[PDB]
Amino acid sequence: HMKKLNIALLGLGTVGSGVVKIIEENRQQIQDTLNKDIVIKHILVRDKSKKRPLNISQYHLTEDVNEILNDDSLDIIVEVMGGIEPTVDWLRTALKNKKHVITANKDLLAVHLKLLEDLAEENGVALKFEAVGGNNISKFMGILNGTSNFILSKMTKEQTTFEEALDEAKRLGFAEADPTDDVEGVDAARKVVITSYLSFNQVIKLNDVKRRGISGVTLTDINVADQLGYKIKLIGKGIYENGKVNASVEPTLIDKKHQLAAVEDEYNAIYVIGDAVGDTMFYGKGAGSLATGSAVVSDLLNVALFFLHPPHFELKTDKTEKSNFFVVVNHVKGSIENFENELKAILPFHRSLRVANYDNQSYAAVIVGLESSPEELITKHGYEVDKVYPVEGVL
Amino acid sequence: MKLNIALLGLGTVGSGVVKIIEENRQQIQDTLNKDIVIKHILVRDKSKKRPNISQYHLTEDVNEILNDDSLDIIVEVMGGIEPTVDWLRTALKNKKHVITANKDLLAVHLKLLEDLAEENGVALKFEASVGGIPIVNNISKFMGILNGTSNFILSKMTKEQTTFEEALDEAKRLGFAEADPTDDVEGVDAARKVVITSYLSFNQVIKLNDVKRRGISGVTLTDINVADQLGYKIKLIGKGIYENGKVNASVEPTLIDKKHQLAAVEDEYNAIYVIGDAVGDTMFYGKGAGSLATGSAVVSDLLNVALFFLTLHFELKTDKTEKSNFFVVVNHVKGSIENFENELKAILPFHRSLRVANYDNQSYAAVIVGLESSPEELITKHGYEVDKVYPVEGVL
Repeated sequence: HMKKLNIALLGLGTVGSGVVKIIEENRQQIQDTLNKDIVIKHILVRDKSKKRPLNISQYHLTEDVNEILNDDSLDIIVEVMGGIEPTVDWLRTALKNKKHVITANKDLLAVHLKLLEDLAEENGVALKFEAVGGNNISKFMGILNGTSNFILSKMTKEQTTFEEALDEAKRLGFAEADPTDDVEGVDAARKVVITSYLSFNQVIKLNDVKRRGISGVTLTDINVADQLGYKIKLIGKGIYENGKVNASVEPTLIDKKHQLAAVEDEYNAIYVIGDAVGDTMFYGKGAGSLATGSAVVSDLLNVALFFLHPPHFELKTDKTEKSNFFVVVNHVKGSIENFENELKAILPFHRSLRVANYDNQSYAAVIVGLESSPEELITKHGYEVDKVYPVEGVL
Repeated sequence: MKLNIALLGLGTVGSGVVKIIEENRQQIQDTLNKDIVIKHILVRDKSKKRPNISQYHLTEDVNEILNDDSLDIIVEVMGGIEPTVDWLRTALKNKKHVITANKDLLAVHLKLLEDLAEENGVALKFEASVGGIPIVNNISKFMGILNGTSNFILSKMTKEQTTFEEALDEAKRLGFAEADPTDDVEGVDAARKVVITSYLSFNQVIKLNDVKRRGISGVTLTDINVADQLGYKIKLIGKGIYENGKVNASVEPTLIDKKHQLAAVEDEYNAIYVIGDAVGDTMFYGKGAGSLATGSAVVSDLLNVALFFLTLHFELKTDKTEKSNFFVVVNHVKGSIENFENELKAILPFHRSLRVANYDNQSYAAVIVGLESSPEELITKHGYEVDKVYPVEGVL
């Protein structure tokens, strides 16, 4: 009754080692329950000479991917190697050879996901992609990078500079020694790309995500936001309006009563908005190696239960736009009332305006209900604009 | 090409299932090479109305459905325990797959139907909400705001500084509360969801009556404001803790630390906060699933059942690589708050921390961290009048 499920792993870092150990510790349960014996037949590694733990040394290690791609006995390829090139081609080859693919490749973007999903369907095989979280979504907003969020939390709670908070995040291992990918919003931008593809079924490029990191956020921004009733977060956002995805990652003031405002430290969250449903949010940490490995194995077991694409349309729904901005200006002479009155005179129509002291000869304004950034307009009226952050969660 | 189904019930959820099946019928045939035929729909009264007039066979006789041996799947969206549960038992015994979105089922019922299904080699798919409640191994504790109306009322009291009665009337006037709001206000609805959530989270069956339950009608604006100054909000929390083979489940007014993700959940929003392993805490937030969302889940479960049938683990990750807190209100206390505080320090058993607050004339409140149980009886036996005790959560 027991069929063999022959698999190969491409890569063996922390995620790959976890997959192996998870398969090992559950081998009897997978055998005695689901009438299938999982055989890890090959593991591709960069160097087969390296010194490795005893359990790993009993698997067949190779440095030649063709050995895996040409092994016609394999049912499923698990890729945990990373990279776009040549990784994506490898997976294209596997799918063309009628091999199911499960990938936890952190470097894949929507373009790559789409091309693999189609190619998989074309060849009648599964493609499962891992990136915990699974139509009518119009907007999502997320805190999608643990390190940046940890830093902003530490600045806010402990009243430290960005630089001090970054060093502390390094000391604790949240940040790497080159934390660029985190602090410049690149990681969050990649996730916005993926989330836009899953939410809207639209492919955008990484370069289409308007991106700004957190390294310019100061304690003054945080405290003035605070006084106005906001926290500062790095928000990855996608809005799907009239066939077009507008995607961004940037420092964003979030009203303190908004569910996102409470998401602190290394926690992440994705807040989802749709017609006509109420808003939803999922909250939790960024997956670790063990959690990703765990997801790979369950997907392995799901695919093995196979022996299908794609979603529902809900025009049964029938049977039943603005932006907000935080603007910091400096080298301003005269009073805060004068600054305020000038803005009241120059701004196009909007719902509300409030102004605050920011620093010596520096004021900040929160403006709700504009059609677009007033930055250029304020600049043309002789103000030095230090910066503008979007504002979310206004009621 | 035919998948013959019957619906038991046709309210908003049933109408949504129908309309979703209709608008996707072309996809489904392609996406399964089979034609879904809604062959019967059971309604309690054919002569009622308005959801519109349609093309399906409506019946008032459930035996017509249960005896139709051409059926493959029964979709139940009727509600009720009796005789709804017996109907489903009959279907399963007759080798019919069952998909149910019945809001009245408790863990006892789910368990008996799951077993009976497996026994007869057919699917049983259950849909719930507070998103479908799985949300599928390592869960030790969950805390939730599981009833919209009660949460709305507490939010209105807190934000607008009104009495419970005023907030309840406002909730009635807006339709959140019914004219008898007991199910909401006395925590019954939350308790039902604690039962279901405990069954899904721990695979343990508890009875509705095992949920220690207190509603919100005794929460006052004084409680809210004293809690606020102490650093807490007040919520109706449904909670399950799985310790040493035993589920302890409750629903009651609870002080929740303002930094806790649950403290921000306001108005009719709900949330389920899940605690586990070495993994981080997780939370799902949203209103109760709407009819359209539940209908949507029913149809995908319909399609999954159809693809299989051909039938249907917990991974084990084992591998390297609690005390209670209480808010106690005492009244008819003579002497100062410092004296009260010293008296509590003398009479409490060993504990982590104590803070005291003014509550009213000759009344003090205390937040106590690190006790094994409510100090209410103890404080009483020392001659104090305890007004009430609320648990305290999210303490760090």
